[PDB]
Amino acid sequence: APDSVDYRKKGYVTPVKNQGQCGSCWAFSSVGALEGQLKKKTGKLLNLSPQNLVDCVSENDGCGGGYMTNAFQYVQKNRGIDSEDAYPYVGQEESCMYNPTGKAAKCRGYREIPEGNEKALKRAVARVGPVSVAIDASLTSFQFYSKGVYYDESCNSDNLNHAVLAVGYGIQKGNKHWIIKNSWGENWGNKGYILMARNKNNACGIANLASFPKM
Ligand SMILES: [Ca+2]
Repeated sequence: APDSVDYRKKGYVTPVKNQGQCGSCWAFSSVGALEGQLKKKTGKLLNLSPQNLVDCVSENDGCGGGYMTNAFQYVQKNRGIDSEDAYPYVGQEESCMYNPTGKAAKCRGYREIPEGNEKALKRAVARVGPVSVAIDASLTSFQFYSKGVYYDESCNSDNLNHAVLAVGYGIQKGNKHWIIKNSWGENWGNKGYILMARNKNNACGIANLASFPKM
Protein backbone atom coordinates (compact mmCIF):
# COMPACT_ATOMS: atom_id res chain seq x y z
CA ALA A 1 0.00 0.00 0.00
CA PRO A 2 1.29 3.58 -0.59
CA ASP A 3 3.04 5.48 2.22
CA SER A 4 0.16 7.95 2.11
CA VAL A 5 -3.18 8.57 0.37
CA ASP A 6 -5.58 11.52 0.34
CA TYR A 7 -8.93 10.99 -1.43
CA ARG A 8 -9.78 14.75 -1.11
CA LYS A 9 -7.05 15.22 -3.78
CA LYS A 10 -8.62 12.61 -6.10
CA GLY A 11 -12.00 14.35 -5.91
CA TYR A 12 -13.50 11.40 -4.05
CA VAL A 13 -14.87 13.41 -1.08
CA THR A 14 -17.92 15.70 -1.06
CA PRO A 15 -17.98 18.87 1.00
CA VAL A 16 -18.20 18.55 4.82
CA LYS A 17 -21.73 18.53 6.14
CA ASN A 18 -23.37 19.44 9.43
CA GLN A 19 -25.59 16.83 11.13
CA GLY A 20 -27.00 19.39 13.62
CA GLN A 21 -28.55 18.12 16.86
CA CYS A 22 -29.43 14.73 15.38
CA GLY A 23 -27.33 11.64 16.38
CA SER A 24 -27.05 10.83 12.70
CA CYS A 25 -23.20 10.68 12.47
CA TRP A 26 -23.63 7.12 11.36
CA ALA A 27 -25.69 8.14 8.26
CA PHE A 28 -23.15 10.80 7.26
CA SER A 29 -20.24 8.23 7.66
CA SER A 30 -22.16 5.69 5.58
CA VAL A 31 -23.06 8.16 2.74
CA GLY A 32 -19.42 9.36 2.70
CA ALA A 33 -18.13 5.81 2.11
CA LEU A 34 -20.84 5.32 -0.56
CA GLU A 35 -20.04 8.63 -2.27
CA GLY A 36 -16.40 7.54 -2.34
CA GLN A 37 -17.25 4.39 -4.12
CA LEU A 38 -19.76 6.10 -6.38
CA LYS A 39 -17.04 8.50 -7.55
CA LYS A 40 -14.62 5.53 -8.20
CA LYS A 41 -17.30 3.59 -10.14
CA THR A 42 -18.94 6.40 -12.16
CA GLY A 43 -16.48 9.28 -12.19
CA LYS A 44 -19.08 11.58 -10.66
CA LEU A 45 -18.95 13.20 -7.27
CA LEU A 46 -22.36 13.90 -5.65
CA ASN A 47 -23.97 14.00 -2.26
CA LEU A 48 -25.92 10.92 -1.18
CA SER A 49 -28.73 11.21 1.27
CA PRO A 50 -28.20 11.04 4.99
CA GLN A 51 -31.96 11.62 5.49
CA ASN A 52 -32.81 8.54 3.45
CA LEU A 53 -30.87 6.49 5.93
CA VAL A 54 -32.16 8.25 9.01
CA ASP A 55 -35.74 7.54 8.11
CA CYS A 56 -35.28 4.29 6.31
CA VAL A 57 -32.76 2.12 8.11
CA SER A 58 -35.33 0.57 10.47
CA GLU A 59 -32.43 -1.57 11.86
CA ASN A 60 -30.99 1.75 13.18
CA ASP A 61 -32.48 4.28 15.51
CA GLY A 62 -32.87 7.58 13.55
CA CYS A 63 -31.53 10.53 15.45
CA GLY A 64 -31.10 7.96 18.29
CA GLY A 65 -27.92 6.49 16.71
CA GLY A 66 -27.04 3.50 14.50
CA TYR A 67 -24.35 1.58 12.69
CA MET A 68 -22.87 1.90 9.22
CA THR A 69 -23.01 -1.83 8.50
CA ASN A 70 -26.79 -1.58 9.11
CA ALA A 71 -27.00 1.33 6.64
CA PHE A 72 -25.09 -0.55 3.94
CA GLN A 73 -27.46 -3.59 4.42
CA TYR A 74 -30.54 -1.31 3.96
CA VAL A 75 -29.11 0.15 0.70
CA GLN A 76 -28.39 -3.34 -0.57
CA LYS A 77 -31.84 -4.78 0.35
CA ASN A 78 -33.62 -1.57 -0.87
CA ARG A 79 -31.92 -1.70 -4.26
CA GLY A 80 -30.62 1.89 -3.81
CA ILE A 81 -30.28 5.18 -1.88
CA ASP A 82 -31.40 8.63 -3.06
CA SER A 83 -29.12 11.61 -3.76
CA GLU A 84 -29.25 14.37 -1.13
CA ASP A 85 -31.19 16.60 -3.56
CA ALA A 86 -33.81 14.00 -4.12
CA TYR A 87 -34.12 13.45 -0.37
CA PRO A 88 -32.95 16.52 1.62
CA TYR A 89 -31.56 16.49 5.16
CA VAL A 90 -33.93 17.90 7.74
CA GLY A 91 -32.25 16.71 10.91
CA GLN A 92 -35.14 14.86 12.51
CA GLU A 93 -36.69 11.37 12.05
CA GLU A 94 -39.56 11.14 9.51
CA SER A 95 -41.45 8.34 7.77
CA CYS A 96 -39.54 6.52 5.01
CA MET A 97 -39.88 8.62 1.81
CA TYR A 98 -37.46 6.80 -0.46
CA ASN A 99 -38.25 7.40 -4.16
CA PRO A 100 -36.66 5.11 -6.76
CA THR A 101 -36.71 7.97 -9.25
CA GLY A 102 -34.07 9.78 -7.16
CA LYS A 103 -31.84 6.73 -6.82
CA ALA A 104 -28.19 7.78 -7.05
CA ALA A 105 -26.19 4.74 -5.83
CA LYS A 106 -26.46 0.97 -5.11
CA CYS A 107 -24.60 -1.32 -2.78
CA ARG A 108 -24.05 -5.05 -3.03
CA GLY A 109 -23.19 -5.55 0.61
CA TYR A 110 -20.21 -4.62 2.78
CA ARG A 111 -16.98 -5.65 4.49
CA GLU A 112 -15.58 -4.93 7.92
CA ILE A 113 -11.88 -4.44 8.62
CA PRO A 114 -10.24 -6.95 11.10
CA GLU A 115 -10.90 -5.51 14.55
CA GLY A 116 -8.21 -3.24 15.85
CA ASN A 117 -6.04 -3.87 12.82
CA GLU A 118 -4.58 -0.50 11.88
CA LYS A 119 -2.53 -2.15 9.15
CA ALA A 120 -5.55 -3.76 7.51
CA LEU A 121 -7.40 -0.41 7.81
CA LYS A 122 -4.55 1.22 5.92
CA ARG A 123 -4.63 -1.48 3.22
CA ALA A 124 -8.37 -0.93 2.82
CA VAL A 125 -8.43 2.85 2.49
CA ALA A 126 -5.62 2.46 -0.07
CA ARG A 127 -7.26 -0.46 -1.96
CA VAL A 128 -10.96 0.47 -1.70
CA GLY A 129 -11.43 4.17 -1.00
CA PRO A 130 -12.73 6.08 2.02
CA VAL A 131 -13.80 3.87 4.88
CA SER A 132 -16.48 4.36 7.57
CA VAL A 133 -14.90 4.26 11.08
CA ALA A 134 -16.23 4.50 14.70
CA ILE A 135 -14.25 6.40 17.40
CA ASP A 136 -14.67 7.56 20.93
CA ALA A 137 -15.22 11.27 20.28
CA SER A 138 -16.28 12.08 23.93
CA LEU A 139 -13.08 14.00 24.97
CA THR A 140 -13.04 17.81 25.22
CA SER A 141 -9.68 17.78 23.32
CA PHE A 142 -11.38 16.08 20.36
CA GLN A 143 -14.29 18.53 20.43
CA PHE A 144 -11.93 21.46 20.43
CA TYR A 145 -9.41 20.06 18.05
CA SER A 146 -7.94 22.65 15.69
CA LYS A 147 -4.76 21.32 14.15
CA GLY A 148 -1.98 18.90 14.17
CA VAL A 149 -2.12 15.17 14.83
CA TYR A 150 -4.69 14.39 17.50
CA TYR A 151 -3.76 12.24 20.43
CA ASP A 152 -5.13 12.10 23.93
CA GLU A 153 -4.15 9.16 26.12
CA SER A 154 -7.51 9.30 27.85
CA CYS A 155 -9.37 8.35 24.67
CA ASN A 156 -11.13 4.97 25.20
CA SER A 157 -10.92 2.37 22.37
CA ASP A 158 -13.74 0.48 24.17
CA ASN A 159 -16.14 3.47 24.21
CA LEU A 160 -17.09 3.87 20.54
CA ASN A 161 -19.75 6.54 20.25
CA HIS A 162 -19.29 8.54 17.04
CA ALA A 163 -19.08 7.71 13.31
CA VAL A 164 -16.69 9.46 10.90
CA LEU A 165 -14.93 8.66 7.66
CA ALA A 166 -11.21 7.86 6.96
CA VAL A 167 -10.41 9.53 3.60
CA GLY A 168 -6.73 8.88 3.76
CA TYR A 169 -3.57 8.62 5.95
CA GLY A 170 -0.14 10.06 5.93
CA ILE A 171 2.34 11.74 8.22
CA GLN A 172 2.65 15.29 9.42
CA LYS A 173 5.74 16.64 11.05
CA GLY A 174 6.84 13.07 11.74
CA ASN A 175 3.50 11.95 13.21
CA LYS A 176 1.57 9.25 11.25
CA HIS A 177 -2.15 9.97 11.01
CA TRP A 178 -5.55 9.05 9.54
CA ILE A 179 -7.29 11.93 7.63
CA ILE A 180 -10.79 12.02 9.14
CA LYS A 181 -13.85 13.78 7.72
CA ASN A 182 -16.39 14.70 10.43
CA SER A 183 -19.98 15.83 9.90
CA TRP A 184 -19.97 18.70 12.47
CA GLY A 185 -19.81 21.35 9.76
CA GLU A 186 -16.91 23.09 7.99
CA ASN A 187 -16.33 25.31 10.99
CA TRP A 188 -15.36 22.37 13.27
CA GLY A 189 -11.70 21.14 13.53
CA ASN A 190 -9.60 22.07 10.46
CA LYS A 191 -12.19 22.85 7.70
CA GLY A 192 -14.30 20.06 9.25
CA TYR A 193 -11.45 17.46 9.32
CA ILE A 194 -9.21 16.03 11.98
CA LEU A 195 -5.90 14.21 11.60
CA MET A 196 -5.94 11.37 14.22
CA ALA A 197 -2.78 9.49 15.30
CA ARG A 198 -2.20 6.34 13.38
CA ASN A 199 -0.32 3.32 14.74
CA LYS A 200 -0.48 4.61 18.35
CA ASN A 201 -2.17 1.61 19.91
CA ASN A 202 -5.36 2.15 17.87
CA ALA A 203 -6.01 5.55 19.48
CA CYS A 204 -9.72 6.29 20.10
CA GLY A 205 -10.52 2.73 18.72
CA ILE A 206 -10.34 3.90 15.09
CA ALA A 207 -9.79 0.37 13.67
CA ASN A 208 -12.36 -1.32 15.98
CA LEU A 209 -15.51 -0.85 13.95
CA ALA A 210 -14.45 0.01 10.41
CA SER A 211 -16.38 -0.98 7.26
CA PHE A 212 -16.94 -0.12 3.64
CA PRO A 213 -19.62 -0.83 1.12
CA LYS A 214 -19.32 -3.16 -1.88
CA MET A 215 -20.28 -1.40 -5.17
CA1 LIG B 1 -27.10 -5.43 10.61
